[PDB]
Amino acid sequence: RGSHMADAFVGTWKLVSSENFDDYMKEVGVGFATRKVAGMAKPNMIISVNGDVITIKSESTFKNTEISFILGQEFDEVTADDRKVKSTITLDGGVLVHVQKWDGKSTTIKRKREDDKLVVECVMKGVTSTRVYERA
Ligand SMILES: O=C(O)c1ccccc1Nc1ccccc1
Repeated sequence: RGSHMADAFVGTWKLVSSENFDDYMKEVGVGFATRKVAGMAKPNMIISVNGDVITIKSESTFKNTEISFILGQEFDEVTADDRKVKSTITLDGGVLVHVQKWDGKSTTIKRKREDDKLVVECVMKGVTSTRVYERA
């Protein structure tokens, strides 16, 4: 197999900045103690592609998570804050768009390459958090 469109995301990334993430978690419904501990985390993100399967791992002092998925195909995900959600991830003009649905709620996580950074935009009902990763 040759190059994949998600290949621009492949690599090991480290969180270098975060804005409004506490407010975002509040809007998602995250409880106090989880918000405080999760907000301290400086996770590493490891993204790989094998054929049609994309894997995104997050390693931190808070939790280690891993999702593997095929674009456009819904899957089960247990989030770092231990929500049990139904997730679909697609590629839209070079942006990975991740929708999570649970308990009649929805949130959208967009991951995009900007310069040498991986920028993560987390949106819930008007609240947006921007998390910036650099190569590790
Ligand atoms: O950093 C992200 O892209 C991110 C986006 C949405 C939810 C969680 C996220 N990461 C994370 C948060 C706390 C502990 C460990 C990892």
